[PDB]
Amino acid sequence: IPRLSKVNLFTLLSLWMELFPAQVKRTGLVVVKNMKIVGLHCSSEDLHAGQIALIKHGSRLKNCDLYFSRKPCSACLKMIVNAGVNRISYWPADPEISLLTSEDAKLDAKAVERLKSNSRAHVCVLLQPLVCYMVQFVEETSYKCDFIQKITKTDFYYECKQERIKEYEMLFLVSNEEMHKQILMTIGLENLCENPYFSNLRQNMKDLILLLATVASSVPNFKHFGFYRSHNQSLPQEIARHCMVQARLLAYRTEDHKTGVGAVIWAEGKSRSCDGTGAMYFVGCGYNAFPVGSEYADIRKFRYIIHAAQNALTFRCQEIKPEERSMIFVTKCPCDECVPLIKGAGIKQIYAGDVDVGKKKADISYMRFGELEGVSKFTWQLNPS
Amino acid sequence: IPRLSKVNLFTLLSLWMELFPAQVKRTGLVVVKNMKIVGLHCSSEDLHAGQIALIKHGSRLKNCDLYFSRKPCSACLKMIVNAGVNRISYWPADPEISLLTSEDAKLDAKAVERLKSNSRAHVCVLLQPLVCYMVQFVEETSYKCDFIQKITKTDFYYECKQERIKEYEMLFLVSNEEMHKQILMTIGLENLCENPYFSNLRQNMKDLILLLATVASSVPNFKHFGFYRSHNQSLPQEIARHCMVQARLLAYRTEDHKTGVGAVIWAEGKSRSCDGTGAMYFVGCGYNAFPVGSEYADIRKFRYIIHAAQNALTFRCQEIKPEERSMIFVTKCPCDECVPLIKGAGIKQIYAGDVDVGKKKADISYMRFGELEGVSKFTWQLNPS
Amino acid sequence: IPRLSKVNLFTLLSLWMELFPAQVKRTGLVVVKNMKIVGLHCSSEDLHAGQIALIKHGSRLKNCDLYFSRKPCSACLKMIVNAGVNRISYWPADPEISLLTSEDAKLDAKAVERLKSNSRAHVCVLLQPLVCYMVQFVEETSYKCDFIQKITKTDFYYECKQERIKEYEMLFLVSNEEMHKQILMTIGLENLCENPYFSNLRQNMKDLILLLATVASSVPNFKHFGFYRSHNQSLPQEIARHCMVQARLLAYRTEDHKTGVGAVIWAEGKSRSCDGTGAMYFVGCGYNAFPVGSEYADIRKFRYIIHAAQNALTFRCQEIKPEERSMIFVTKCPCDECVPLIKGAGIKQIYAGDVDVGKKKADISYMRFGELEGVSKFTWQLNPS
Ligand SMILES: [Zn+2]
Ligand SMILES: [Zn+2]
Ligand SMILES: [Zn+2]
Ligand SMILES: [Zn+2]
Ligand SMILES: [Zn+2]
Ligand SMILES: [Zn+2]
Repeated sequence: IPRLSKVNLFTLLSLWMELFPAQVKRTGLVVVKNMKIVGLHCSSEDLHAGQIALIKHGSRLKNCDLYFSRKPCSACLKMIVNAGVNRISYWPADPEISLLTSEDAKLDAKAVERLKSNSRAHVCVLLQPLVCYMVQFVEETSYKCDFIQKITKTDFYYECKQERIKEYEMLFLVSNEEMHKQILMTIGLENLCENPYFSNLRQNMKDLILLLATVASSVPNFKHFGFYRSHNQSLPQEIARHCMVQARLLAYRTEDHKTGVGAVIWAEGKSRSCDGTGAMYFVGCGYNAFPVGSEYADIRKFRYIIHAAQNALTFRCQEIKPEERSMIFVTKCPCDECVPLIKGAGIKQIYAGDVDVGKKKADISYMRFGELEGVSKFTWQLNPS
Repeated sequence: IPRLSKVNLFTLLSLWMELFPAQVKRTGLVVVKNMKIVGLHCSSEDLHAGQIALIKHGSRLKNCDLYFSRKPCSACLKMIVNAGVNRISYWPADPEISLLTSEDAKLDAKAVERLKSNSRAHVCVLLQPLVCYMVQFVEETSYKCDFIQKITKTDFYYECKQERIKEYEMLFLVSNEEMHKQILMTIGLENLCENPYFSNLRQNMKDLILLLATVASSVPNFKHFGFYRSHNQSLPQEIARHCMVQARLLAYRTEDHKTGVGAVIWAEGKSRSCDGTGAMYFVGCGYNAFPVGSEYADIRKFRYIIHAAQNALTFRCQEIKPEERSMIFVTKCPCDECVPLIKGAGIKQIYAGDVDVGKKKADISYMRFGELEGVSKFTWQLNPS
Repeated sequence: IPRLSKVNLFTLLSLWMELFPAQVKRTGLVVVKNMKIVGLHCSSEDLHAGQIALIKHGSRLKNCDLYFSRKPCSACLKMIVNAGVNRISYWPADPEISLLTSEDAKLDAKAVERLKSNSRAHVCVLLQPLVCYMVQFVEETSYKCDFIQKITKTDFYYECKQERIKEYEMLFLVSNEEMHKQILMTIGLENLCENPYFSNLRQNMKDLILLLATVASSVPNFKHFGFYRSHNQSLPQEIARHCMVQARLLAYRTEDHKTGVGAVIWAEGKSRSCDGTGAMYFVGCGYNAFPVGSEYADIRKFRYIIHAAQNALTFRCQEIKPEERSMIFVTKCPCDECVPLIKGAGIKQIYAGDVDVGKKKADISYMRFGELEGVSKFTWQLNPS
């Protein structure tokens, strides 16, 4: 199956992070250490994503890859190059200080360019063209996902996808080519305004937004559908849908199996936070893959697949606090091998699609999820109220 | 004096961890990083030791040495090689999925062997023969230890040692040579099924169990003897004895001084835990040794000895939580130089053998232990009740 | 402007840490890792600074630079070379075990020298001479600092400076040359007892104490002046003055800008601690500088300055606990881009000199500090009571 590019996932997550429910525009930020996600941040009303990551990580930002949905300002860029980040990837549409409003906006962008010149860190654009079948593969698997088939069992998806397309190009894309060229002049991307580089960048950006709208619509705000019980209190539906699209994006990094499963872990601290996500903070993410260092990565072969929940718990940037409410979002029903790990790790809530619940396959089982105690299970369904 | 090897200590601690008081058999696990113990785990009713270590450490298992009392199954092995462990050492008697019950047990064992082929991590048997005088040295020093002499001052030890030999041979050894050969073939140890390698492995296994039964009997469940006050509530006697044997095993890594002292630090979390040890979790361990990076390691020379308690507090894998109940188990009375460190570190309880309490020797003193306030002191003695 | 060197700052901070308000003399200790301060410790009634740092850091002392205000004893030195420190710097005066009282004191010093010979770590005197204009620059800028100018608005400073010179010379310097030679004879500094090395060491020692007495007097205990509101409860005035002199010393590491700003972050844990500072523990420190790894460090150029508060929050050795009271001490009023960072980081209290509060300069503003909510602001002023 086609696999989402590893830097394209980080670019897509930063765009999705900007859409996290809550002159200067909101920015999503993905912090990546050792090519593993260690931070998912969004701008707040008071602080920018780059300044939030400095508070959250500080000197731990050393040798980290930062993926911005908007080019960071001079104040943000100086603080992260001071922290020691190596790569700063940004989505080249409109920076933090909007250029579509200003003399100050151009001045700040000009100061960013000369800060980049006099610095070791690399401020660049790391979005890649997708595989020829990648968009169609995501579009087909978004029909077949748990959350869309659940609604079907009880045409709508295509309508929902089209509205997300119009909304997301309105936010992440500059429709007017002349405005985009002026932005690329201002943010030091002069090499990308000459064809075919201008058209290639614009088509690559539109392809990534089309894929993002496809994935976001696969967990849609359709009717009263949401995550309900089937602490014990559920997350807000807008937040729960957002974290499931995160896990769904992670599910497209799977290439070792025919079906991609994605998992993301989020926790809610019992205190005020500076992040735009609020008390919500990222814990860990993972997808279905083979063990790192194994020959499979380079009886059925599925037995050695590391599941999405296992990878999320393995490469976690934060510890699970017993006092805090922690959530794991799995694109499928957690299996008989993953449920004990989730309960053992202390995760309070499970948000998953229970299409395969109670099923016993040849090499995987989903029997322990139905009879799970001590962990709140929220599944995609109509509101019981 | 004869010194226990590091791998032999780690192998013995994994066997001892399986005996931690609480088709698939229980497994003890020792996690070692940079030749320092960072985790002492045992299998629980719900999770295996390998799965527990993934929850406890996760990506921190990278380049960690894992010592299993039983060969881990395919689910455990794939997760730890995915985590990044380099060397997996197991006791070659009976794996997690018991082969003495099965087609599934053999099938899982065969799947483990081709993970070892298709992976970077090393699944080996780091078991070594003991020194010629090591067993006799341990047996002699077990007479002279504080806990045996405390009972003597108030023939029994040899009887206690003999029962542990029968019990531990029945648990960690395959007495029948034919079943042991079948296990070794099934777990990919065909090179150890031919003499003299078969006899050498079995004799070395029996030597390690005989030493383990000697050490375990030195802190015996004899009469009403235990650790009593002489938070503030004591540990369960079975747990306290187990942690003292851990420290006693660490005491045999000492070679810089004629007398070996061992210390281990354990704490109780105020929440549910997935480990087979329950809320108990390992904090740090150490023994009497010279400073690392000194000519002594490679004015009396004892004043340069780093004591067991100091080494335990130095190379601690966990921080001491003020809200938690933390315990240190010292094979002897803590000295006037270690008691301030234990109190300063915030350790709530001290379990020790106070044979030398109130004594002023040349390079060591034991006056501050008797007059210590703010720390609970539990010593080996008869129950005052 | 003249700039204080790193080793001289660490040496001066260790001497200042000895003066932290609360046979064997009190010792201040600075723990430095990767040229960043990760620990500010002082001796307590029960424990020494070297033993406290072992409790505070343990194995994290590996490859750490330890700066002592007095030469550590044999017990302290063995534990820190065992922990793995790569360099021990001490103030070449009366050591931890005072030699001005003793056969035991001389015996311990001989044991320290023998341990140093048979060990990898370097026990040295990293004291350096100051720049020719360094003392006069500090003396001039101490007139112009916020705290001295605040009192002037509401001759006194020179009198206060002279008493600190007499007090600090009596504490950190050996006035008699004969006793100082005997100390240097005993502590293995035989090469510093011959002129001009003896006179160079003594003159450099007196120069550092004169600079320290100049910085300390710039935040003096003059009349009722202190830090008052203008949790919510203020620190003790002696503690607050001490931490601001720490930040003021950090302000003299600034050379990128004509005016030096320093910031230090301290937190108070809600539990007993072994340190001589009590529940107070060091969090982070910083000064005004250009980003690390930038051409500026090796559109106005001040826009790229990393402020003292931003550097303190970036290179912090501890996290800001929401339940704890955390304090930041800034030598000047925090600017409009540092106040959001301080509030975002969760720092409860700000101690600063609000000379520039409410001022709007070309490239810096101080408008958000006056209208700050949720953070306690304590400024240098007379007691309102
Ligand atoms: Zn910004
Ligand atoms: Zn699974
Ligand atoms: Zn297993
Ligand atoms: Zn001791
Ligand atoms: Zn000392
Ligand atoms: Zn500032």
